[PDB]
Amino acid sequence: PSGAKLLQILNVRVVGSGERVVVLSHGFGTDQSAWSRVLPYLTRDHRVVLYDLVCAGSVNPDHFDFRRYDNLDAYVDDLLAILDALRIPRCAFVGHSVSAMIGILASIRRPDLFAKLVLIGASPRFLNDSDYHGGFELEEIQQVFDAMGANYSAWATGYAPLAVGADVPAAVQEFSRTLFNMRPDISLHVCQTVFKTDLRGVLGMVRAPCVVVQTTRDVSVPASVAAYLKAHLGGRTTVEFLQTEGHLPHLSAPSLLAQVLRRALARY
Ligand SMILES: *C(O)(O)[C@H](C)[C@@H](O)C=O
Repeated sequence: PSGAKLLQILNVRVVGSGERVVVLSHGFGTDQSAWSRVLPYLTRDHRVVLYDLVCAGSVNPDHFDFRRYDNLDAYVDDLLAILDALRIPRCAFVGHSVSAMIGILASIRRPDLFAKLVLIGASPRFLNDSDYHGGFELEEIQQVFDAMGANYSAWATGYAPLAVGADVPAAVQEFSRTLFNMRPDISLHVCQTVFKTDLRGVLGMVRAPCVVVQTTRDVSVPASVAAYLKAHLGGRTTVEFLQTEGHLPHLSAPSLLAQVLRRALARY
């Protein structure tokens, strides 16, 4: 619905400066504050655009239109509206988890706009299929969805340490803070939307060069998924391995992740 309104509603911030513009797009259970530790490594060299997904706890939940956001294309529309409102013609995009999915879709809709993709904790499909290992079974996610409805607080308390992976208490506390900030119904709806999404068929339509960041264990992304993305993404793709584990390296290992981001965003 907007330039100015949307910029306010989604907490859009532009920091740093440079000819190289970089958009940082957070994942489920967090907001843009997840990038706070890596941000100082980018703002000397880059103009950084940060924003909150509509489902973030830091956005007023009465903006969340359940009908509209029952597919990821609606989230892509927001991203493209923001970039158009800021008059940005070209950028690199760093997306975590659901935002990696959003980045892939957005790079296909507007190949002129996305010069490079950096995908963290990324998967094209979480559910297993005939000759495809996503990491999840239908009955498993059914139980997760039930837990989310029956006792959101208990679910979130259990999930936070598993998502962080490594024993980094401060990161668990931080992810828990934002996860508890999400409205329980919106959280469930986002999860349901993600688990219905299957990007496999469109990966070859991506034209941008892509860096897939792989940690040594991610509860939501089997190791074989990074290799799948490398084999099927349509642009020049590399897989960069972090020497630690987790689904949220920007929270748990920000200095290590920053090394990869600086190298990936050097030229595009
Ligand atoms: C991500 O966390 O956004 C991802 C889609 C997966 O974690 C589940 O939603």
